[PDB]
Amino acid sequence: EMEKEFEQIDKSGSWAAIYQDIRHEASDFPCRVAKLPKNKNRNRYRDVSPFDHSRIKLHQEDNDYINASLIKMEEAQRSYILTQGPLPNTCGHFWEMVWEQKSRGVVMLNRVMEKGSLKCAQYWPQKEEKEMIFEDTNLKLTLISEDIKSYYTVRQLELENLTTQETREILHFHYTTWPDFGVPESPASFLNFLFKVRESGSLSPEHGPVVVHCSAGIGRSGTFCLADTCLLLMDKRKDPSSVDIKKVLLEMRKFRMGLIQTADQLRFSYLAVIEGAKFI
Ligand SMILES: [Mg+2]
Repeated sequence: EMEKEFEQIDKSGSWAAIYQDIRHEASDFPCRVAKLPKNKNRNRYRDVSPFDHSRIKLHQEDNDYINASLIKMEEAQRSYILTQGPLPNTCGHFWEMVWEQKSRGVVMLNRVMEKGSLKCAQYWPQKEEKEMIFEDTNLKLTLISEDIKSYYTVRQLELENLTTQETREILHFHYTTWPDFGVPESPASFLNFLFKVRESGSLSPEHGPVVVHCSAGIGRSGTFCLADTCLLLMDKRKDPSSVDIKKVLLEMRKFRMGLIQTADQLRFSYLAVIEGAKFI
């Protein structure tokens, strides 16, 4: 089991050697286009960049870059787009992606301000009456409804393509309670939040991939996907004890760098899969 592989790592006090192992074994691939000098200001971080093979392109002749990777999990029949938190210049690109990738849910795992700095642009409308328009990508975004809770908030949003007059219902699943520092004491709210996303159909293949982000789109986002996928694979396989988290993490890392930024988040992911495994 991992229940008992986990308890071994605690007692041996060896979490950061495990996590460092994952780092060394991890895939490295080129990020040529992320690093073109014209996409400088499309990136929040000089050291978080999408691999070329797995990057999302914008359908437009001008410049097709966005900092977003498609994580494709063959066996679990799950796909995700991990991306950075929209910058003020990239909110339109962000909704273009949502539009073009035919996504149903956006999963956001940061507050707009954390530790006193801005971690993300306010990329969505706060009031029904005051809708956003992205002139660069000819999109309208309207807040239809909003349902706020202890550990998370959900929003019904309407996304109109102004070029073509078609509109679409996007679901905004905001996890609002990840602490500024470290990780949650228990993984129970986070799992709860994951199930709520699941319940919406936003992860299901009737739709294009969910778009998941924190500020960089690798830390908390990684945990979300890794926990979701590991549990699905636990549901599917003849032998559930066979799912290796380290193996699944390294697979996910073939598609985006950096997934799980700390040994804490790793412990936490293990943890959330084990606790999540008892709702089963
Ligand atoms: Mg009002």
